[PDB]
Amino acid sequence: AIPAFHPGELNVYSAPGDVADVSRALRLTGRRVMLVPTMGALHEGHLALVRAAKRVPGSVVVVSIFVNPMQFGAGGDLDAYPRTPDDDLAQLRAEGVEIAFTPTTAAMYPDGLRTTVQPGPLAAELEGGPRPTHFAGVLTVVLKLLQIVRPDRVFFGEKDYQQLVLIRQLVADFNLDVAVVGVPTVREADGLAMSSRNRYLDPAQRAAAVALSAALTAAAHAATAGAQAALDAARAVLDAAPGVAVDYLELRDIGLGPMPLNGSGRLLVAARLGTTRLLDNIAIEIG
Amino acid sequence: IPAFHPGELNVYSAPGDVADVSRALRLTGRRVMLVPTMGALHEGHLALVRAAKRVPGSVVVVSIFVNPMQFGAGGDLDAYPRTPDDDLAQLRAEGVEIAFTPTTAAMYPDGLRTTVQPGPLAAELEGGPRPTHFAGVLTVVLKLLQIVRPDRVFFGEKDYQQLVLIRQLVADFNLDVAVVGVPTVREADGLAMSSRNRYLDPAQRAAAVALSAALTAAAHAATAGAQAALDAARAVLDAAPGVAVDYLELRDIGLGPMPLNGSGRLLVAARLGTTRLLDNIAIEIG
Ligand SMILES: CC(C)(CO)[C@@H](O)C(=O)OP(=O)(O)OC[C@H]1O[C@@H](n2cnc3c(N)ncnc32)[C@H](O)[C@@H]1O
Ligand SMILES: CC(C)(CO)[C@@H](O)C(=O)OP(=O)(O)OC[C@H]1O[C@@H](n2cnc3c(N)ncnc32)[C@H](O)[C@@H]1O
Repeated sequence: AIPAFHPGELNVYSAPGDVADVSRALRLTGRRVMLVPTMGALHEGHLALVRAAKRVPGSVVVVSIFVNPMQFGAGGDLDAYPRTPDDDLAQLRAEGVEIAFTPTTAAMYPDGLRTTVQPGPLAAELEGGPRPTHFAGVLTVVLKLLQIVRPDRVFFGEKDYQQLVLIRQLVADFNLDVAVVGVPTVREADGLAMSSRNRYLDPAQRAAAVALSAALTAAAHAATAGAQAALDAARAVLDAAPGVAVDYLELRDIGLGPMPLNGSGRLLVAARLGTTRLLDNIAIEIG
Repeated sequence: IPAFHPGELNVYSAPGDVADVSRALRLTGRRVMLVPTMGALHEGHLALVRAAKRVPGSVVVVSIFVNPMQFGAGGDLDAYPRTPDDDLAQLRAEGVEIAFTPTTAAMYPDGLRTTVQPGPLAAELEGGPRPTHFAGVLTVVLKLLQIVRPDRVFFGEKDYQQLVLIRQLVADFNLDVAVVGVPTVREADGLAMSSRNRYLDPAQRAAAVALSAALTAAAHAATAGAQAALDAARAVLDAAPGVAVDYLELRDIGLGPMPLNGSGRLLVAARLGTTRLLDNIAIEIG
């Protein structure tokens, strides 16, 4: 028997088998299953993905909420990760979402870490520098969510651009039959990319943090003058801010391969303000 | 959808073609059965085909692909037997409707990029001296499963460690497919059928009966305990001319981090000249 599903209401399932059964039953009834993977503690950045999924005609939106231990580091603080279950579900209800998948760690990893996904070399670069096992954790849990839910489309934010690219690699490499949809980064009024981490910044740091987005947008417009001008413009803006320790500032092609001297690319930056690591990236057209 | 002639063998090399045909079939109620092979088909493979064909309303897809990723350099990939024409003739005689024969470029357009990392079992037994072998096997099987999306996938008990690792892959990645293990097909004297038996000269072929004789002796000696079972197999293997044992181990059936307790699997690997043969058998202790 298929678990109960009440249309127009937020239906919450914790068991993988239950959401798999409902999802399959719904796809047979004329719905297109949209999957929005998250780790909860939802904000407007996450809701933008929700809205993108909801607009697809015939959509039934599945939002997964699961703090994935595998992507935290030997030094990542899993226990400290924000958990606001009640408020998250309230936001999903307000958004018209019909399915929330909230599994336990034991349900996702009943046999602990055994078979896992090993990403390509891109996983060791950029964010993979300080967190070399992070993306293996992300790809492993995303592959599982994709097999459990079997969505028609899965949504990821351009906020985590390297994550998005690695998911496209996972999908191509494993011949997965799902469409990956990237959603533009939601930003605060001054341009700061929305993140739960922004609240950790003190006033001086919050003002200095504007430099990441301002450096990227400056570079995007300086790009008519070439790659080097775009990079130098971005560095100049970051250099005008106090207490911003840049970990990297790199211009790559859109698939994160070598910096192009012409055409489309992506400029990515990561920096530390006190103990808070912030990231941002932007589309760049060279020339 | 590419052309599909029911009741005849349809051969597709493009992943997209077999994926489209499989999907269309599943949408019309047929249940898709997948039998992965590396070709050089013999009766062992045909038992998997027949197991698949007996499932009601089934359409059988046999993949034939000598997967480069599961070979370690050293001429092994080039030395693997290839008998394309006989393989397809056999599939036709069995009434198989789909043969999926992809190219290396279609399967690995980006070389080795995202891959499957198996659990610890992959570093043991067959994996001990071939550390990347099972990552190669699990990566290609995961791809084949995503391309064909079968309701059930068939594997022989002959490669028992491989079968166990595939069950781990399916459970660990929440794959919606049933894994069916098929009993080992043997020659009249007990020799497990293998595409590698063709490399045994007459003398070696005669001596090779020792692996199955040792295992079956052990299975019956086991009423007297594990030590009795293992010593009986060792005696048979030691009486065999020209058989060099690589390993002979008795494990819990999951081959996992669990001690042997009642139901086990006895596995053996041995070399006759340059030919490495494997065999295994279910064992019940006491
Ligand atoms: C994929 C996960 C769920 C795997 O555990 C995990 O790695 C994860 O990323 O979770 P999480 O941090 O919860 O983010 C979930 C999704 O929301 C997107 N997102 C976050 N802030 C955003 C913003 N300001 N604008 C647009 N999109 C934004 C992320 O890029 C990601 O696709
Ligand atoms: C899974 C593959 C296709 C991935 O490349 C590859 O690793 C592979 O295993 O190829 P291959 O050697 O072609 O074996 C294909 C399948 O037939 C089974 N098989 C072989 N000899 C058998 C016998 N005598 N009785 C019963 N089943 C037998 C194997 O265990 C395996 O599942």
